[PDB]
Amino acid sequence: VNSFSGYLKLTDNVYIKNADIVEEAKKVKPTVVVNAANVYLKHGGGVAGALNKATNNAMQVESDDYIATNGPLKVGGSCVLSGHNLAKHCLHVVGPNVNKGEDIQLLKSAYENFNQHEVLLAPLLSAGIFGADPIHSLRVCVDTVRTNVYLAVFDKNLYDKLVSSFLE
Ligand SMILES: Cc1ccc2c(C(=O)O)c[nH]c2c1
Repeated sequence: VNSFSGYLKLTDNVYIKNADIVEEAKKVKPTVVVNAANVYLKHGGGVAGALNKATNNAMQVESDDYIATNGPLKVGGSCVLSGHNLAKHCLHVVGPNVNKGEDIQLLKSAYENFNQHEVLLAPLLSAGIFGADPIHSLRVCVDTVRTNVYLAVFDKNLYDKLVSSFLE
């Protein structure tokens, strides 16, 4: 049903909210929730861990089965799997891990995957353990994505910095 509420317009197609993406997916019933995935689809922490836990491990069983056919994803790549109870689809997207020397230029390729979907509920890619600057990631999102993306940012302090950087 894509019932997004309380999102701040940043640009004509990019919205942002200070919110837990798992609680957002349960209220919104989005067509697509984006996962911040790794190449092996092992959902052991962060957004990936949170989404998988909310599916009581359904997501992780489908993920393996996909890996069995494909082997690992490529950095900047993605796959469309079931959203289970959270969404119609989950778009598993791998951004570069700059801690491991993966190139920040691949963050554009990662966001390009969003353009295959009319409307997404998403985190910022390559943030957290992936080591990119979240404000940089928001700029790449705004520059690259032309479809409608509703970004959920868990941390109030980071949310306020993002909105300060974008609108002041
Ligand atoms: C959890 C869930 C399941 C299905 C859908 C859907 C659809 O089937 O069109 C749109 N949002 C959804 C959300």
